[PDB]
Amino acid sequence: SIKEMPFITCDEFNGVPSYMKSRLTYNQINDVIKEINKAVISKYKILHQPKKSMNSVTRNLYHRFIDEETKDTKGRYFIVEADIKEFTTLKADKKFHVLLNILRHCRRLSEVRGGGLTRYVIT
Repeated sequence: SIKEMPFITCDEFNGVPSYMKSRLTYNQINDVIKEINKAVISKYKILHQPKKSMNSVTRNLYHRFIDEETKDTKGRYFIVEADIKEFTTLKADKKFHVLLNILRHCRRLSEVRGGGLTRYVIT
């Protein structure tokens, strides 16, 4: 029952301010949403995995996921930049943070900081 980010619609996309849209095409934003969802699912499948079934690489990820929990993330779904790198071939560059800003505007994610870490909380 892992939480996924819904695709942006025609109406929604036409309604985000022009300067944000910039270079970014409509399929571009939705393609990125697919990849972010892939990372969310990958992370949370590991979290829900029986610990005795974990190999060394999975346990190391599991440990990092636990290190990144806070009281503000309890019962919520989030990823960080390392997850994008771990589970996707998405480049976390300038265009990517521009993309993230459209996602925040369309209320698909928000940010939980602290511990010097930016967490992207789904929804």
